Amino acid sequence: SKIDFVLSVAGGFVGLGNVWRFPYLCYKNGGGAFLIPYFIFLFGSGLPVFFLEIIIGQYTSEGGITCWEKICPLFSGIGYASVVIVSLLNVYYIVILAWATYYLFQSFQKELPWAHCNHSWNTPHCMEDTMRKNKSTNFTSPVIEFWERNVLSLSPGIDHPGSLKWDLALCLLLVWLVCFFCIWKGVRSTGKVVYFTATFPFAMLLVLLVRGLTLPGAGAGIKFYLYPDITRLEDPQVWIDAGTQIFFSYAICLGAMTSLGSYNKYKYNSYRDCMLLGCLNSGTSFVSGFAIFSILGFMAQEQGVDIADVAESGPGLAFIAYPKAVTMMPLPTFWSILFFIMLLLLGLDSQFVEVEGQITSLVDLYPSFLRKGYRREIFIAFVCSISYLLGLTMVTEGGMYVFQLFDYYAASGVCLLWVAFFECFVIAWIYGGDNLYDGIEDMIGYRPGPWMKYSWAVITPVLCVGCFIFSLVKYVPLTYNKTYVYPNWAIGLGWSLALSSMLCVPLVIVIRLCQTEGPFLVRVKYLLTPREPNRWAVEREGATP
Ligand SMILES: *[C@@H]1O[C@H](CO)[C@@H](O)[C@H](O)[C@H]1NC(C)=O
Ligand SMILES: CCCCCCCCCCCC
Ligand SMILES: CCCCCCCCCCCC
Ligand SMILES: CCCCCCCCCCCC
Ligand SMILES: CCCCCCCCCC
Ligand SMILES: CCCCCCCCCC
Ligand SMILES: CCCCCCCCCC
Ligand SMILES: CCCCCCCCCC
Ligand SMILES: CCCCCCCCCC
Ligand SMILES: CCCCCCCC
Ligand SMILES: CCCCCCCC
Ligand SMILES: CCCCCCCC
Ligand SMILES: CCCCCCCC
Ligand SMILES: CCCCCCCC
Ligand SMILES: [Cl-]
Repeated sequence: SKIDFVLSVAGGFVGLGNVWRFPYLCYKNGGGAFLIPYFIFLFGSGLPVFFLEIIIGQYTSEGGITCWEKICPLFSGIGYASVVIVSLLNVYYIVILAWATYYLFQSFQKELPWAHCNHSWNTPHCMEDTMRKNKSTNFTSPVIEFWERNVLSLSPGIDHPGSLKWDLALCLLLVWLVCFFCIWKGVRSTGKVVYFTATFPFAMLLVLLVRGLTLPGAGAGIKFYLYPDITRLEDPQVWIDAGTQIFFSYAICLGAMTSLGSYNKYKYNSYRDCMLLGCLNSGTSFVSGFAIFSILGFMAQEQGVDIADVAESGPGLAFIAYPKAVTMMPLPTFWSILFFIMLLLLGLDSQFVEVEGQITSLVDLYPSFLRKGYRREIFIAFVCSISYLLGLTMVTEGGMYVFQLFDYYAASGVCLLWVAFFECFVIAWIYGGDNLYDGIEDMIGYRPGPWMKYSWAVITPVLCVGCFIFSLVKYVPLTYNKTYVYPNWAIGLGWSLALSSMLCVPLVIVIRLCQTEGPFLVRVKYLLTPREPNRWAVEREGATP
């Protein structure tokens, strides 16, 4: 039937990129103006690049870096770029789990701390959400106060880091020990039975979706979600945000999907899996958007303010709307605990894969010194310890601004488009898209349609180059919560996080050419020839030519 096929592919597609990052990227970039670039990218590059990575991993049966060595010795810096991207992503991704852990620990009390505002941390300007319109120039929602006063202690700027938050630093330490202990002991990402690890994220999202839609203001919230704003499409930032949100959700350009495709058998219809997971992954983001944007629609009409100015246009929208929804539910504390466990399990499974993914790449990159045993176990703690210390810069009071620097630059924006363009450019134009079909038709049993070939050759490079060029032409500097202007050095620092991964592709080209000996034209020709990528006798494999 069809349920067994869904069971075989599990439910690991859902992550924090769906229930945390998508809603606020949609919220920041107007309303439904985010969806047109979202779907254009999803059907032009999103699914094609995802399937390309899977099928390259399956064809070469190699990891992130060695697969590119098999496909094309030149442009092999894509693996190193992916390693840098995933390292920065692991540095800034565990902070979300730190916030989730803090919220979960704060939810273990009789009265939710964000339900009412009469506490110590609360500005006198705060007023209850119900009484803002029921009955002093501006008032603040208790939910937003708790987020920027208790959880983040927001400082005036990034240049004022302030004293470290010892409560978040421990919550950051706990999730790193969990990542360290699980990876060191070889614990699977899904604990025990996979049913609870996969059905629970959907069950909680359905409950939140049901709660959101029945709220009185949900009608105006969805009209904000769905109906687009064309004048927003003039801005080239919405295309970048929507384009790389697909890449972030699919975990492509990270080297994760190549390794995921490696475990697939040679004769395996991975084409169906990429389409099925891709639609389910992007489908969850669309459906989860209905839940959160209904809450904002309810929040905006309750406070008598616009939907576009009711919450934070930045990370933590899922920490303002969702904790607000659980306040309007029977047994609010019970649902608050479950939500932040789900929000924590989703992130932990994603973090388990990437931290182990980059470590596996790192140890295999420099063997004879990181050999399996005492040396590797120390390396497991070394990667986490350094990633913990660098992650401490986003825990200070001015740590939200540093988090937005990493989020907008380190593993999103031009750095993800740079790799996605170069993965498609090498396969479609250098290796040959028609050549890959001969490999694919031998693998999945039938030659696919012209969609995949024409998406690597044309659609993805034009989308990545076009968005890259037009982002620089109409350059608007990064801003946090649409009111804070970053200092020049912060953007220069942020551009370095992107540029650190982007420079791997040209730098390895320079290294490779100088390593090779001979005339320059002979040198470039030698490094563009694949080194027998389909070299496996375990299954029936036709020679590349
Ligand atoms: C106060 O609320 C008004 C009306 O929504 C808004 O125009 C203004 O920017 C707010 N000012 C502050 C300080 O939040
Ligand atoms: C908005 C959806 C974009 C889908 C792109 C599909 C490309 C197919 C090209 C086939 C040409 C023969
Ligand atoms: C003047 C003090 C500025 C402090 C800004 C902190 C930025 C942290 C960057 C972390 C790079 C990995
Ligand atoms: C700028 C920080 C990451 C730089 C990575 C460079 C990798 C070069 C490896 C060359 C191997 C032949
Ligand atoms: C985040 C910068 C360091 C990440 C390591 C990249 C790979 C180095 C070995 C070639
Ligand atoms: C007031 C009811 C709004 C319903 C919106 C359309 C259904 C979305 C289901 C995901
Ligand atoms: C007072 C701010 C403390 C920030 C600590 C940052 C540690 C970075 C280690 C590389
Ligand atoms: C550096 C990449 C140049 C690609 C030129 C077109 C393909 C050449 C090999 C057939
Ligand atoms: C615009 C100049 C920026 C200089 C300070 C930031 C550099 C970060 C990498 C060391
Ligand atoms: C007025 C309808 C209440 C709905 C509560 C939703 C709990 C799952
Ligand atoms: C953010 C980088 C952490 C260190 C990774 C290990 C380098 C060999
Ligand atoms: C669902 C609309 C876009 C379909 C793209 C072509 C798939 C073969
Ligand atoms: C390639 C564009 C770099 C822009 C850096 C701006 C630093 C002020
Ligand atoms: C005035 C320069 C501040 C630099 C902060 C650290 C950047 C890595
Ligand atoms: Cl998504």
